[PDB]
Amino acid sequence: HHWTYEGPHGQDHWPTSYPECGGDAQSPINIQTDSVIFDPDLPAVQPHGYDQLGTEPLDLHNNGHTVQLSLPPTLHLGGLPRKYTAAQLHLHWGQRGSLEGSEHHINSEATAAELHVVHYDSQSYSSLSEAAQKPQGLAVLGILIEVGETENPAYDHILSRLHEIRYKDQKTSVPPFSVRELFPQQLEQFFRYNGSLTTPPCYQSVLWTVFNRRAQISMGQLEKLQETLSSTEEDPSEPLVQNYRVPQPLNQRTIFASF
Ligand SMILES: *[C@@H]1O[C@H](CO)[C@@H](O[C@@H]2O[C@H](CO)[C@@H](O)[C@H](O)[C@H]2NC(C)=O)[C@H](O)[C@H]1NC(C)=O
Ligand SMILES: CC(=O)Nc1nnc(S(N)(=O)=O)s1
Ligand SMILES: [Zn+2]
Repeated sequence: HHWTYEGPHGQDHWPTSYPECGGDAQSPINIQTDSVIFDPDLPAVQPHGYDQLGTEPLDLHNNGHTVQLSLPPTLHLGGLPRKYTAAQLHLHWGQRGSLEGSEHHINSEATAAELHVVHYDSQSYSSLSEAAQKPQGLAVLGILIEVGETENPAYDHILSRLHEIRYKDQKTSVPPFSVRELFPQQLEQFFRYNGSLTTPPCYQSVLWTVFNRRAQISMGQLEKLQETLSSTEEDPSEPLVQNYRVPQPLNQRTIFASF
C-alpha cells in the first residue's frame, strides 16, 4: 500500500493501484526545444514577495520520498490564468553515483536535481487538496539544478538541517528565508504546459512551468542531499535516493516557451 519509486511497487506499477497515473497527460516530460512553440503573449511568471516568509518557523519534513518545506499562504504567484498561492516545496535527486536526478529533461538531458514549488488556485478553492483534483487546480514551478563550483547559501537553509530529519516522518523547523533565492536569477525564459503530479495519485490537475535557466549547488551540497536522508522510520536505514519519476509520454500535447 506504500508505493516506491522502484521495486515491486515502482513507478511502473503505479497505474495499477492509481489508475490516474496512466493518464494521457502525465509528468515529468522530456522537453524537446525543437517542438517548442513560442508564445509572445505568455506573461512573465512573477513570485510576489518570496523573500518575505514572515517570522514563524517553516516546517521541514521527511516523507520517505523526499524533503518537503512548508510555505506561508502569503506567497502569491502571479502571471498565470488564475491566482495561485504557494503551499509547499520539495526536491528530487539521484543516487550518489549518478549526476542525473531531475525529473524533467531538456532535449534528452537531465540535471543533478530538481526543485518543485507547489501552488494552488486559492481564487477558486479553499484548500490545496481541493484544487489537487480540479482542472488547473494546481500550478508548479520547476527549477532544474546543476552542480556549480560554489556553495549556494540559499539552498543551505535547507541542506544544513538535513541531519535533523534523517529518518522518515522526522520533522523540524527552520528560520524563514528568501525562497526566491532558490530560483535561477533570470526567470524570463521558461516552458509551460498541462501535466500531472509526478507521484501517485498523479492527478492531472497541474499547470506546469519549467524554467530555462538553472540553479546551481556545490558538489558538496549535492552530496549532502544524496547521502543523508533515509527512507525508513528507523534502522536499518535505506538511502533515500533516485526519487525522480521518468519522463512520460507527451501524447501530442503542445509545449509553449516564453522565448
Ligand atoms: C491547458 O489546458 C486547457 C484546457 O484543456 C487549455 O485551455 C484552452 O486554451 C485554448 C487556447 O489557449 C482556449 O481557446 C480554450 O477556450 C481553453 N479551454 C478552456 C475554456 O479551458 C490551456 O490552453 C492549456 N494550457 C496550456 C497552454 O498548456
Ligand atoms: C498533495 C500534493 O500536493 N501532492 C503532490 N504530489 N506530487 C507533487 S509534485 N512532485 O508534482 O510537485 S505535489
Ligand atoms: Zn516534485
